[PDB]
Amino acid sequence: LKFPKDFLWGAATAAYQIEGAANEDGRGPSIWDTFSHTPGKVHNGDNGDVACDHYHRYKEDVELMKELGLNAYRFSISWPRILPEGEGKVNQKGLDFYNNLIDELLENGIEPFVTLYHWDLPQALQDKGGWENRETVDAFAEYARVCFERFGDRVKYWITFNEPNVFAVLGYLSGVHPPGMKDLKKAFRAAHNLLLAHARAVKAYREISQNGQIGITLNLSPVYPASDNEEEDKAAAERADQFNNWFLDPIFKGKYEHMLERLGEQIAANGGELPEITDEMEILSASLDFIGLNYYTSNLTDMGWEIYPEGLYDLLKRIHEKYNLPIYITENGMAVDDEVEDGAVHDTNRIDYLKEHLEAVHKAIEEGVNVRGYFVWSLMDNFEWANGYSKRFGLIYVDYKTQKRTPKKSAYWYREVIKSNGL
Ligand code: HEM
Ligand SMILES: [Mg+2]
Repeated sequence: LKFPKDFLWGAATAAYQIEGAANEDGRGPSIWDTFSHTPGKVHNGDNGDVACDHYHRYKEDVELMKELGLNAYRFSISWPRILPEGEGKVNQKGLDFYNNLIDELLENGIEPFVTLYHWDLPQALQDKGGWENRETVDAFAEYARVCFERFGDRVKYWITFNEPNVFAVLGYLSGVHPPGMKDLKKAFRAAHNLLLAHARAVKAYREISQNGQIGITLNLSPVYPASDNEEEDKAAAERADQFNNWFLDPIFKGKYEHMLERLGEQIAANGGELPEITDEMEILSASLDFIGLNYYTSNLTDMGWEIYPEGLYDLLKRIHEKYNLPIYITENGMAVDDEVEDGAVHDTNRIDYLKEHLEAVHKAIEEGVNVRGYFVWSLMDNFEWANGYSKRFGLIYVDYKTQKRTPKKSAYWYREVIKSNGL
C-alpha cells in the first residue's frame, strides 16, 4: 500500500497543549489560562503553564521530528503570545519564537502547517464578549494578517480555525470548555462571528497574495463523554442536536454563502442585532483551498477497544464526492494508558489504530479521494484540555517531572511507514 508522491507525513500539536511558558516573555493570558486556574474545571487541577515546555525545547523536539522523518508538522500560533490583548501592540519575543520554530522546521525539511486559532482566545478579548462580540472578528482579522505578514513568506499551509463546530458546542452549549456557556442563542451568535472571522482571514490572506493554501479544520464525528449527572448531559445533548442539525441542513449543508445569510437571519429572528456584511458571502462561496478532517472515532457507550477505521473511509468518500476539494487528515490518533518500562513504551494498540486508519485512507485514495496529507495526533503527550495530562496521545512520551522525551514504539513504526511511503 503505497501513498501519493508528495504526500504529507506529519504530526500535529497545539500551542496551549505543549508550549508552556504561559506567563513569560510578554505572553498574555488566554481563556484556557483563566479556565485551568479556576478550581474544578480541569482534571487533577492541571494547567498548561509548563505543559511540555516546548517554547524552550523546540530545537530538541524538531530534532525528534527529523528522526521520525516528518514531511510536515502541524502546530498552532498562540494568539495571546503574538497580541497579548488580542490586538494592538505585537509581542516581539512571541514573533521571535515562531520565526525560530519555522526556520528550524524548514532547516530540517519539515513543512509548517499552521493553525491560526486552536482555542486559545486572548482573555482580554473574552473580557469584552469573546466571539459574542463582533470586535473579536476585527481582532482576529488583524491577528491573521499579522501572522501572514511575519510568517507567510515561509508557511505554505494555513488553517483558520481548528474544529469551530466542536469549540462552539463545548464552550457555548455544554459549557465544559471556556467560556463555559450553556446557551444556544449565544452559540449561534458566536458561530456567526466565527464565520465572519474565517472569511476575513481568507480575504486578508488573498490580499497579501502569498503562494500558499488556506483552509479550515472540522471534526465531523465528535464524541462527548457522560459527565456525572445525567440531567445536564440531556440538556446539553439536546442543545447540541439543535445546533448540529442546523448546520447539517439537507439543502444548504456545505453552502456557507447561504449559511451566513440564514444564520444572520436566524439571529435576526430571535434577537435581531445584525451589522453590515462587506463581501463575506462571496468569499464564503469558495472559502477553502483544502478541508482538514480531524477523525478519532465514529457515531453509530464504547467498551474501550473499538476502533472505527471504516468510518474514516466513509467520511472521506462522502466529503470528496460532495465538495470536491483536497482533503488533509489534520488529526488522527488514540489515547493509551502509556507507561515507560525500561526505556520503552510498547503502545502496540496505538500502532494497530493508526495502521488500520491509514489503510482506510489508502482505500479512499485508491477510489479517487484526493487526500494530500496525514497528521498523527499527537507528536507528543500534552495538555489534553479539560482532561489535563491524564490522556496521552503522543507518538512520544513526555515525563512531565523531567520533561524527558521517549519515542514510543508507535514513533519507530511511523518512521518506517514514512520511509516506505506506505504500508
Ligand atoms: C464559524 C465556523 C464554522 C462553524 C461554527 C461550523 C459549524 C459546523 C457544524 C456544527 C457542523 C456539523 C457538525 C457535525 O457534523 O456534527 C458543520 C459541518 C460541516 N462544515 Fe461547518 N462550520 C464552520 C465553518 C465551515 C466552513 C467555512 C466550511 C466550508 C467552506 C465548513 C464546511 C463544513 C462541512 C463540509 C460540514 C459537513 C456537512 C455535511 O455533512 O455534508 N464549515 N459545521
Ligand atoms: Mg513491544
